[PDB]
Amino acid sequence: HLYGLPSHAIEALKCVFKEYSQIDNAILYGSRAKGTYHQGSDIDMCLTGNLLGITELLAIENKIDDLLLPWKVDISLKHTIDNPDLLEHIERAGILFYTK
Amino acid sequence: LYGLPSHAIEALKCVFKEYSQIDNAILYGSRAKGTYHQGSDIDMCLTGNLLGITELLAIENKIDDLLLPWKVDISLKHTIDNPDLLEHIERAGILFYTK
Repeated sequence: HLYGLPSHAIEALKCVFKEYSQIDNAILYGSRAKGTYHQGSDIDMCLTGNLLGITELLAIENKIDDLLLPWKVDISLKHTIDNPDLLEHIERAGILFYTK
Repeated sequence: LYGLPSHAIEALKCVFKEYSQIDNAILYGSRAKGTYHQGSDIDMCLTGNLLGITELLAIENKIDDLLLPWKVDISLKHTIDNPDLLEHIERAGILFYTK
């Protein structure tokens, strides 16, 4: 179980990212990337793409929600992050989840 | 749907989306009827005229990478030589994926 998640859940999440060409990269961070996760741990993803806007963000969130995954998926936009502590962790401990 | 979780349905649809030769994906068998249970197999017939053995093998391998609990049987419509099977696919088949 990569990041503790089954392979089909990873491919489904990756599949929604493929639907949007604006996503250059998808970065996994938090407990799943650290290895300090549990079964109830959330899935923290950070998408990189300057063309990404609020209309896209809500569209990915809606499609991921329709997946009905047991774990919560918090999706973020890198160019939107205002927290320097959050950014430092993403750039230091981030894992390459998906490439365009 | 069909006693399947949503993320598994999309994951299977994901593989089908990756191949332009696939026109439709028809789900038959225990699923699409009431007989299926937990652990029943996934019977899928693909429609296309560009599809052949090399694609077929590749799609099955890509779904093997999914590591699904249920066994997935993939068939090509233009290769079904059992008329009773083909009649049932037209009779009770439910459209799983469309271009």
